[PDB]
Amino acid sequence: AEDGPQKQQLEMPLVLDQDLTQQMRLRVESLKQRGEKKQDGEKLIRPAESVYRLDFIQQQKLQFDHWNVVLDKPGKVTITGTSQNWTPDLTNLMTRQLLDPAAIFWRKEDSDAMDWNEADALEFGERLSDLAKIRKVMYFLITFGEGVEPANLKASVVFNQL
Ligand SMILES: [Zn+2]
Ligand SMILES: [Zn+2]
Ligand SMILES: [Zn+2]
Ligand SMILES: [Zn+2]
Ligand SMILES: [Zn+2]
Ligand SMILES: [Zn+2]
Repeated sequence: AEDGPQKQQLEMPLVLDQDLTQQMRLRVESLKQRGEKKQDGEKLIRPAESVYRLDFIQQQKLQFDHWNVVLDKPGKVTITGTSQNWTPDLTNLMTRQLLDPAAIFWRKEDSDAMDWNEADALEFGERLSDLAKIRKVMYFLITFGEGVEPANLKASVVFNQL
């Protein structure tokens, strides 16, 4: 197997889930509004976090090839996955449903080139292939570091068709 471009691939984007990202925003507010307290080991979405959705156009015969994450302005972003068992409509996201490691990308003031934590990013990347089989859709929580926003990001995953 001599790697190259001739191989067939599938790029699947991480679309911003505004409805779901909003649902979690209320939740945090509701609890302040009602001076109420959150469940045990519950994950409350933060202002710097937004929920993203990844739709697996294919589930079988997948091999993680590489992440395709680009920031158009100097900053940092963390892509953390959620359990393929987490039912966003039925239950509140629990801290234990956040996957590890998270894939972290960044760009600096003098570079137009992205750098990241290769190891962890690959670990995470590898898992995605087997997660595609649990269910057709998957969600992630993307934490935008200071200076960046959803407008500045283009995230996707490239898989090799087997
Ligand atoms: Zn949605
Ligand atoms: Zn408690
Ligand atoms: Zn490649
Ligand atoms: Zn390759
Ligand atoms: Zn690890
Ligand atoms: Zn690590």
